Amino acid sequence: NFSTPSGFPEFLPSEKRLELYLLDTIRRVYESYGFTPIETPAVERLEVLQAKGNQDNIIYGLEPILEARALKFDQTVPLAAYIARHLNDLTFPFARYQMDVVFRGERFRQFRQCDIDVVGREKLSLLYDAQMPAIITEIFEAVNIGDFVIRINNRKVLTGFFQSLNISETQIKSCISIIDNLEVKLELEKETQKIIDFVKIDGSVDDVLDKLKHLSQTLSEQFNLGVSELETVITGVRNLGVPDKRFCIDLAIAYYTGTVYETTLIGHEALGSICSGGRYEELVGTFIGEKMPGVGISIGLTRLISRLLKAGILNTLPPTPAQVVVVNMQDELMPTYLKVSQQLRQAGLNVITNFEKRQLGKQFQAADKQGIRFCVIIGADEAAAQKSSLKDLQSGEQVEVALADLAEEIKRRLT
Amino acid sequence: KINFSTPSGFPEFLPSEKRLELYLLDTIRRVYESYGFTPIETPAVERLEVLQAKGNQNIIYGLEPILEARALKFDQTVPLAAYIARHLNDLTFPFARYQMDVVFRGEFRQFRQCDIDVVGREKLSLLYDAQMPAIITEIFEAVNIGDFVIRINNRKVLTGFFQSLNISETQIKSCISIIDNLEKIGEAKVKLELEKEGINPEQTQKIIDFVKIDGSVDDVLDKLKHLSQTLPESEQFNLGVSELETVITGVRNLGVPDKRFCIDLAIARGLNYYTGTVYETTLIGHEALGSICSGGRYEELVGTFIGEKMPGVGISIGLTRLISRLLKAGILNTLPPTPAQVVVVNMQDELMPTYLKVSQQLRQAGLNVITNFEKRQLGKQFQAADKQGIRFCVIIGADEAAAQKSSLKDLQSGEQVEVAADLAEEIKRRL
Repeated sequence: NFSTPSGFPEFLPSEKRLELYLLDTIRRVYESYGFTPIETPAVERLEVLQAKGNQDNIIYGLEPILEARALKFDQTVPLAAYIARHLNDLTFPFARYQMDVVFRGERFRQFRQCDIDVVGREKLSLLYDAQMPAIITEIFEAVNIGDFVIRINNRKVLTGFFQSLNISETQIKSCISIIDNLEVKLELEKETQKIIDFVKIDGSVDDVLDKLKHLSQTLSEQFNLGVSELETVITGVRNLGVPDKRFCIDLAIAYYTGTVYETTLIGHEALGSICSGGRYEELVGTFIGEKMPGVGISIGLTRLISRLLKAGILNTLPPTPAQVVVVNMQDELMPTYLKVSQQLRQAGLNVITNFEKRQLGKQFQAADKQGIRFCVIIGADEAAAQKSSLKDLQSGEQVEVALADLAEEIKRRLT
Repeated sequence: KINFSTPSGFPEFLPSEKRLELYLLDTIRRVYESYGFTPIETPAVERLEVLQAKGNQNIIYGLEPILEARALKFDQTVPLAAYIARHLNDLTFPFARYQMDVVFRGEFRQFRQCDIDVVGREKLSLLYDAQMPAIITEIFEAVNIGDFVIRINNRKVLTGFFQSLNISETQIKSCISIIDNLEKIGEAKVKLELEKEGINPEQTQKIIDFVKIDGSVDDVLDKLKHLSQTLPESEQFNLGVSELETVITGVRNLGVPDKRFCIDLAIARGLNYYTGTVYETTLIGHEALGSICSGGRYEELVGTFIGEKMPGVGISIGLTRLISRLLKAGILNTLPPTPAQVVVVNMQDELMPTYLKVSQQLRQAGLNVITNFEKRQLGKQFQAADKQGIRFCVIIGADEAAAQKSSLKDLQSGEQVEVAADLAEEIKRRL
């Protein structure tokens, strides 16, 4: 049974090239904002992965086949461990990206996460929170999947509002999150509705902010600062040129102590958040043995790809990176084919030399089935005249080109 | 009182070495893709039947959950076979793939391998074998770590030679295995070890004279052809010689110069795997590091679940090991801990909107930029940036902000220049 173990997915070449292209894209934006790569081991000391209630997740222990060890289930704990090991060698605030696969037991058992986090030592400017929506907008605009809104909220607001009613404290942590799945609950009084009208608040960013500042006088220390930090970040997001159609305040969103983001595809709301995160005070620093402010966002890429492909939002790529095939027209000309392929490669092009002996029709068929755009036909006459015939398999165009010009001709047809 | 360090043998880089790793991965990948190799990634975890199959298991790490037998991959060639089996009807053949996954071995218990293989259906052109030294050459010319020699052989020539001496298949394997240790244990010891395998003094001299054949590619090919005529009843020897000549000519036509390769009749790489061309790559003056890239043709290793004869050829770079080695030896230099090239300093907090805008603009020009938020005096910001190896600082002060202007401090040249609208162009210009 050569099958993949259940829950461990695997891309066909088309789909993996798509993932690589998205990964390249995300990496470009991450690095634009100064985020540095780290890759932590797949395997961690069990004591690290559980330390102070870290493991509801079934995790995977490792036994040798001829000291306790398990596979990471997220990237957040590894971040904490990482900073601990390299504390004196890092720059702060530490701005990192991580694109490792992680492992959970049950619907994917193995999936890739694309996280960025900035961690500071005693404090962390809010402008790190303002950068995140700028980061999210650039990624998903480049990725070309339709329009999206980044829903912003501050944990201090919703909770600062909660205290006004004076809910019991063992009961409040119980009825703080069961209000999320309102997607007028009577099984909430045993865990009145004044809070519903608040998470219902629907308006433009400046207006919602104004109703918040207006509500301030009515009630609220926490509420007040949450609204304040909600403004500083929003002004930041504007100063960084993020257009107003790309974000909104959504007070119903829900470790996090401040800024919180969720990202929704417009008209594809049922796929949930395609990018999430926010601000924490103690989620990293477990092993530092102290308090560390951070802001981070995460893209479950494996998850995102399967959902986006299945909904026809995302198009796969050709199964090959090759843009050009040098076809085999005659055996005696193989040295020429080898040479020309290397010339095209030198000019930056991705090339395949056909090695088999088959007629031109099948070489054409094979190159098009694989999504390769150009065929470079050189038979006896072409080679003697130091020329080639260029076939565009997509347009159907066919044109004669000097070998000296071939590489620049193909390139301007791609550009 | 927890201990947070990695488990023994699971290395992990600092930002600087991670940035070097990724730069190398980008370089390798670019070369692979120019020859049309496509990427795949198989799961870290496979079924235990698959990993143990055909006896081709090396200590491996199984998995039982902590509240169907399966294990972490230990090489990339088994997964590739299992991959072809799973997608047989969806792949194009010859199937050319690159794979850059981590693998796990117990004795580095985790290390990355950068592999390419072309796998064919019934037959595979020797021209795929010829591309490999071309691919190797391009890779280590880009990496830029000194000259190197791709040593090439063919198993049919080695096995074929032993067959002409009339020794059992079994003696041949253990002879090839002694020949594989020739450099380490020396000729005198090779002679003794051959004798312990039943090999007589005439056969012994012939063996050592053969594996020590050394000259230009053409004289080595000539000598082999002369041996062909002399012992004209090793059809395997003749086929090997033929194959080796096909690969060399292809290498040459691919424009690989002669200085980059030679024939090494002693390459005795994989016991039961390789059937044809074999490669090993030496960094001139650094043989202590061993091969920096090996591989070869294998006629019956990927059929594992197929049941078809599926010839393949591949090469491999143990990138984790090679990084540790090149770094320990001083051959390779690390990269700055940050991909940033520019820092917009914080002069006055009323000028954020301007810093933020100029950051995005520089970013839109394709530069990597860190906007400094925390406000300290000019000096401290230069020093914190220079410690990180960021080259450029954008200084937009009080009156400098007014006339749509800035001063930029290049921290390599230690020089400051007044530049507005033009900044991004003059940063790239001096970069």
